[PDB]
This record gives sequence, C-alpha cells and structure tokens, in this order.
Amino acid sequence: DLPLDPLWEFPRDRLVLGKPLGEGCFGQVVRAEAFGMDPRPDQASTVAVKMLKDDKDLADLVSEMEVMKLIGRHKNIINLLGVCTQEGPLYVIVECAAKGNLREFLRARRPPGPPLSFPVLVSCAYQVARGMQYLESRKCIHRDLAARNVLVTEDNVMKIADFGLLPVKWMAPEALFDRVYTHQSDVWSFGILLWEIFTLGGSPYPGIPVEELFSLLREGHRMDRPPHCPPELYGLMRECWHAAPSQRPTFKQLVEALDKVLLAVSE
Amino acid sequence: DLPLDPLWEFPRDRLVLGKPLGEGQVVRAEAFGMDPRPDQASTVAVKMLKDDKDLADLVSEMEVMKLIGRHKNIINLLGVCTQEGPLYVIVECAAKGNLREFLRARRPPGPLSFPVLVSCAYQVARGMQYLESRKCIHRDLAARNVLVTEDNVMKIADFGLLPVKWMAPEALFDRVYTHQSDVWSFGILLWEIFTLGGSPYPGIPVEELFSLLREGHRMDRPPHCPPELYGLMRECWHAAPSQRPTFKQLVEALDKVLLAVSE
Ligand SMILES: COCCNc1cc(NC(=O)c2cn(C(C)C)c3cc(CN4CCN(C)CC4)c(C=O)nc23)ncc1C#N
Ligand SMILES: COCCNc1cc(NC(=O)c2cn(C(C)C)c3cc(CN4CCN(C)CC4)c(C=O)nc23)ncc1C#N
Repeated sequence: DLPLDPLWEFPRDRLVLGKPLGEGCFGQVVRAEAFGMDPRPDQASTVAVKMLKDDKDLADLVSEMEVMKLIGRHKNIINLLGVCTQEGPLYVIVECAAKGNLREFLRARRPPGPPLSFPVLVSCAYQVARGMQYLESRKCIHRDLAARNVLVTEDNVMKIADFGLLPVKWMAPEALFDRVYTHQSDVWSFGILLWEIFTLGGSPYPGIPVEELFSLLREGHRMDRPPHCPPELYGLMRECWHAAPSQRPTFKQLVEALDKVLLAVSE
Repeated sequence: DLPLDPLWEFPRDRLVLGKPLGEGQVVRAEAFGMDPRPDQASTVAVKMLKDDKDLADLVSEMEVMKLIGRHKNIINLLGVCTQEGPLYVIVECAAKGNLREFLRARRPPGPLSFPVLVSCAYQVARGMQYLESRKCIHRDLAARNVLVTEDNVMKIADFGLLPVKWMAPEALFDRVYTHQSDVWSFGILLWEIFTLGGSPYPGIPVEELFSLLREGHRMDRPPHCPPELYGLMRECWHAAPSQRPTFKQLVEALDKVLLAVSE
C-alpha cells in the first residue's frame, strides 16, 4: 500500500497491541508493547499506537505520520517511534503517556478540599511552554492547545499531543471571529491552559454561559485570578489574553518567564 | 576631580557607611532613596579605597560595571559618589557572604537540599553566560567569588577587574584566559558546590597537580553526586577548550537537571 521508509519502518511481528485507550476523530489509540524499540533489541517498552477504527481517515492518519517525521523529536511532545505500513493495516507507534491527559491528571490528584505542590504545577506549565516553543520553531501551529491535549508520562513529563493534524473557551478572538490561527493564537490558548493548571483542572469561564463569552471578551473582561495563584502567574495569563496578538508574549518569553518562576521556588 | 555621571551619581547625604566586611576594601552601608520611594532605605555594600594606582583600578572597575550592565546573577552597580571627597562605589548587598562559606556553614554535622545546590550551579551559569555576552572574562571564577543574598540569589563578584587549582591548563602554562578557561573554572566550582564547599584536588600536593592534569587525570566524583552532574564537570575539564561546553550549553544542561528535580 504505502512506501517503505527505512528511517521509521518497524517489524509488525515485534509489536503486540494491548487494550484501547480512547477513540479519536482522526483514528484510534491503543496500548501496545514493542520488542526492539531501542536497537537492547530484546528489551520491551510500553508504547501507544494510532490506527483506524472501521476512507479519507487513512489519508489523514498518513498525513499526521509524515508531519511527525518532519517536525522531529522533542522532550515535551508525543514523539513518533515507528510505523507498520506494509503487511496490512497502518500502525503509527508513538510514545506512551501512562498517566493520561493533564486535565484528568490534575482532577484526580485534587485534595478532598478546599502531590500537586506549587513547583510541580509550575513544572507542568514550563514543560508545555518548552514544547510549544519547539513546535513553533518547526512551523507547527497547534490550534487546539488545552489541558486535555497535554499528556503525562510515568515520570510527570508533559507531552503535547495531536500537533500534526467549537472549543471556543480556549480560542483567541481572531480564531473565534476571523477563523485565523497564528502562533499568538496558541499563546492565548496557553494562557487558558495556565489557568487550567492553577485551578487543578477547572473548567474555563465558570458559571458564565457560552453565549456571553464573546461579548465579555470584546468588552475587555477576562477570567479572575484563581485562588492561591500568585499574581506573577496571573499576570502571565493576562498577558496571554491581550486582544492584540502582537501584545501577547511569545512562547520564548513564556519559557523564560516560567523558568524564572521555577528557579524562584527551587532556590 | 572625577567626572559627574548623571546616570549613576548618588548623594553622600543619603549614604551612611556601616561596618566593614573585608579588606580596596568593601564595607556594609545603608542607602536612602536608592529606589527613586526616596525615603525608603536599603542595605547595600560600598567599595572604597584603604588608607595611588588603586584609585585608577577602582575607577576602572566602576566604569566596567557601567558598561557591562545589570543582571540578576552578578553584583550590580547601584550608585557612585565622586565629587565632594573619597570615591565610593555602591553595589548590591550579599547578606550571606560568599558561596563557599555559605555551603560550609550549612554542612550537616555528619537546608542544602539537592534542588538548592542545582539552583546555585544554574544561577552562576546564567550569570557567566551574561558576562560572556558582554565580552567579560572573569579569570578567577570560584565559590569564594560567588556571593549569596538574603533570598539565596547567586551573584558573581569581581568581574570588572596563583589560585592554580581553579585555572585551566592554557591559563596555567600559557597565561591565556578565554571564556572556555572560565568554563574549566566553572567545572571546579561545580565540584565545590556538590562537596558543600570542599577544597579541590584533596590530598594532592600543588606540585603534582600540573603533571596529574597533563596525564589526563581529574578529580573523582564527589559522594552522592549524580553521574549527570559529574559528567558535566568532566566535560568542563576537557584538555581542548573547544571540547569543553559553552556556558550556554551549561545553562541548558543545568536547567534540565533543575526541571527533572522539580517535576
Ligand atoms: C485517545 O488517546 C488520546 C491521547 N492519545 C495518547 C494516549 C496515550 N496514553 C494514555 O492516555 C494512557 C492512559 N493510561 C492509563 C491511565 C489507563 C495508559 C496506560 C498505558 C500503559 N501502561 C502504563 C502503566 N502500566 C503500569 C501499565 C500499562 C499507556 C501506554 O503506554 N497509556 C496510557 N499515549 C499516547 C497518546 C498519543 N498520541
Ligand atoms: C569584592 O567582593 C568580595 C566581598 N564583597 C561583597 C560583600 C558583600 N557582603 C557580604 O559578604 C556580607 C556578609 N554579611 C554578614 C554575613 C556579616 C553581610 C551583611 C550585610 C548587611 N546586613 C544584612 C542582613 N542583616 C540582618 C544585617 C545587615 C551586607 C550588606 O549588603 N553584606 C554582608 N556584598 C557585596 C560585595 C561585592 N562586590
């Protein structure tokens, strides 16, 4: 069916699929283990596999596979590991995020109230910012950055997912109204994701109905500072929520700002 | 006699000298209106002369500090007094002294957690990266020349201006100092940090050091020090300067260690 890429092709006989994890619009993601991912070739590793689930969905999955090859590897994204393209159905082997998405990770570790110490939360934000800075340098615009689309590994490593491819509460105004997506639009979404982190997985714009959101954004109103959130991190959210994209900080400035915070708490 | 710089001149009537800290000389002091509330007082330090060409040196250092500019992890200039009488050079206060005595005083008898130590190393590396970008070679980087503030902020001192255990070979044998020479010194400073202020090359006479380094031998991994940080020290101690990492690569590497801990 598909061409054989010597840089990525993986032996079908060395990949055994496990239990599915969730159904995605552009396919399906299942657990699996791979024999020989590290070329010891006898040592096994836990991976995830994107595949189809019974069209043009094949073209989209192939498109995502090729984008991942092109974008390259980074610590804070879901990296491609191997592909099976010849002996039947298309498999796209990617890294495993044992702890699921960042949102359910945060909600499940909420104290009974009113593990998730402040440095861990700053670390989460800083890692996503590093990942987004790398994706930007690879000319990648995510268009759907949110805590649900950030995954967590066994070692609390944040990994951005679905970067190689309605949720209006995360969208910048130019994306809400003009349907245009820039890196600065992602920055607005990063501000929302910041708020998600320092609410331990809260729903954005709480209480306010979805219809009032657009007018209240147009009238200069933004979300309030979450409880126990330092003003410096809320200042960062507010900068991400500036109306003009050129006034929002770049992901590079976000990396630096969040690194000063991480260093301030580690001192 | 000294030129009047509107960007830096500070009124004497707002600077009261306190108790000295070490011998030109450096004394504690209090400054009123260092931040333009003008009534608020701040704890500062003042470089001055003792009792010469030492005046020319102190003036030279003052002007170099002006050129290099401000950074979080260096001892920043705050103001100068040059008109009415003796030259004063007002700099930031490092309330906890130098990094070496800071580490030795907090040794357990057998606060200095691993994140704090990595934070110290990372901060010095950021400061050295800035100094390098300002065309500044320190030539005497060591824990004794890193100072600590109330808030545990590392600040490189004496950057605008015999200790062979910190010197790179090209500085030992050719009297040549580059940024990569400082990188070698940073490796020694790393070792100092993760020994909580230990003396380099312990149990070895100074005479044997030069042949030891020529024979490819280096200090051993300090106790409890992770292999990743010792790998960084050893890279800083590569004979060829181009094989040593740059201060930028050191910032990245130490940031990944700081992040791996904080997760
Ligand atoms: C529909 O999927 C949406 C997000 N997509 C993606 C999802 C994901 N994985 C998860 O979310 C996972 C959620 N869990 C549990 C909390 C049920 C997982 C468990 C495993 C495998 N383990 C881990 C630890 N064990 C002790 C046993 C088995 C894996 C695979 O390594 N992945 C997940 N990995 C990569 C991508 C990608 N790309
Ligand atoms: C030339 O560099 C070698 C040493 N020079 C430099 C020395 C230094 N200061 C110290 O080492 C200080 C060591 N201590 C004590 C441990 C005795 C200090 C105390 C103060 C003032 N305080 C602070 C807190 N208090 C409760 C009371 C008074 C200051 C002033 O800021 N500096 C030091 N600050 C900047 C430079 C500089 N430059």
